[PDB]
Amino acid sequence: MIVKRLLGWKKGEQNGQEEKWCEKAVKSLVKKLKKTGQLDELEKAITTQNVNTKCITIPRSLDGRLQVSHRKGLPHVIYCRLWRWPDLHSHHELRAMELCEFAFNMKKDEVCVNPYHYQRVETPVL
Amino acid sequence: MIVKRLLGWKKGEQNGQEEKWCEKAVKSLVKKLKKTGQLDELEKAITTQNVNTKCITIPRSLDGRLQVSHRKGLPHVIYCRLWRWPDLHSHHELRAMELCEFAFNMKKDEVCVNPYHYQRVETPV
DNA sequence: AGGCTAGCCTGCA
DNA sequence: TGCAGGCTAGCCT
Ligand SMILES: [Cl-]
Ligand SMILES: [Zn+2]
Ligand SMILES: [Zn+2]
Repeated sequence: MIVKRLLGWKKGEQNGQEEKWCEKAVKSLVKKLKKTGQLDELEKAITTQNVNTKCITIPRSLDGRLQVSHRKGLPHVIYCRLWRWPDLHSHHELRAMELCEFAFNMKKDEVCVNPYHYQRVETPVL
Repeated sequence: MIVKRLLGWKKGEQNGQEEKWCEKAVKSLVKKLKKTGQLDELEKAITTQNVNTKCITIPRSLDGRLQVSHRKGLPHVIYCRLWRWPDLHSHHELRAMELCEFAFNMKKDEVCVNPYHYQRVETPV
């Protein structure tokens, strides 16, 4: 199972409750990418940590947030926190790489959630 | 508070969990009627049991059901059970009065939830 | 019949 | 003004 494999790459120490939510977050993404033929691309990006992977996109919602098991957040933040930066505070601490065509900031119809298409930045000064 | 007053007219015996759900049902209806200026009419129908009150309408959903908290049901059944018949089992046991212009069965854009616009009927079975 | 969530509304910083 | 969280109609199983 792809879900369990992807969960093995999860960052940080999680308690019982967070482990269950994290599993739901991965399941939710796996369902969306399976219908658009983007699942293999997610496995490649996560399991190899490769920046030279395609955009991994999901439809953008009106307010940009994604709800998973009663929790709401920005999906690129959710998946960057899960697989790269467990203490990631907000979207203000993420900047997309130059080659990311569907970065969150672009506000296109689709949003890229490939964590290796983002870089962590210090909280903006101004 | 109109919620506490309308809840005083609630029928049946309720435990702690049902009491909280019933309060949510009344709150949910009060919110909807406040925006359409029909709250005073609900107070009138519930406190006077007058069949000669206007239709108390809420927008009709695609499947007819209403969700209050995490429970789904037919809204005229919900509010008829709350204020008139606590052992009302289904919509099949209810029929709208002749003067009800927005009866559930009519399937109009708006649905009447005035309990005094409905009567109990023999179960079709 | 019942579960999940995007959109809607709302109060807070 | 953005940000956060409650509620539920529409959609799905
Ligand atoms: Cl792509
Ligand atoms: Zn990208
Ligand atoms: Zn009526």
